[PDB]
Amino acid sequence: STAALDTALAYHRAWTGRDFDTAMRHVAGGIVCHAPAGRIDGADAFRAFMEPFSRILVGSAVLSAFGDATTALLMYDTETVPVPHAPAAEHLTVHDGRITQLRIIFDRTPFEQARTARDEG
Amino acid sequence: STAALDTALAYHRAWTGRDFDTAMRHVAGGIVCHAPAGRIDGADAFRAFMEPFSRILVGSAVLSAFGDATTALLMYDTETVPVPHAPAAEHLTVHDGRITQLRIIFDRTPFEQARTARDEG
Repeated sequence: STAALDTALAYHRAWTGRDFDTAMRHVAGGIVCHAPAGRIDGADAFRAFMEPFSRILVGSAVLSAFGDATTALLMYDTETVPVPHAPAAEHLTVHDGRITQLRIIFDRTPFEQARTARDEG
Repeated sequence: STAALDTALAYHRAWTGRDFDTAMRHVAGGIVCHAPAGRIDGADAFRAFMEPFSRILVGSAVLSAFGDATTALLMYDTETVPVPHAPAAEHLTVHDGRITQLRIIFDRTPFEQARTARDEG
């Protein structure tokens, strides 16, 4: 069974393509997201986090992706204006086609450095 | 085939247990490592990066791990003194029992925040 990975990649494709209503089809109402800045609960808060993220992306590529019947693990590169390469990894739990847990890891430092450098000159 | 994942987890176990000579058995002489601060080439430079890292770890747990014949993907939590939880994800390429490429993602921000806060009071 490929179910969880198929859901993870369908979500990822829609999210990176800024087709958010489609991406949110794959998100459980009670999703728990653990992200570098902290914990997010519920599809509404999740959307408020994911949507601005997708809109700073200007390219991406999946580097590695695996899963089984209920979990998936993937790593992808992203391109942004301030940071040329900002790779991320995600661990997803999926039940009946919906992501119920999502842990995402990426390095915030390059963004903070770009943002402080711009703002102080 | 589980070869790449078996190598990845054997490396991980030894590295987190501070058994570095054993961990380095699983590292190719010409390893290419892509880490948050940049690219590292060769087992000597890799050791100079991994060893100090292991020695700030005071606990860890594998959250997810998958692989096939030549690549593996894993995500693990770590505990440190300045940062209670610093999870990382690794994408490994493995040939004939040796890691020849390693991309690792973790968020440097909490460390930098702890380090600046300590040093300025």
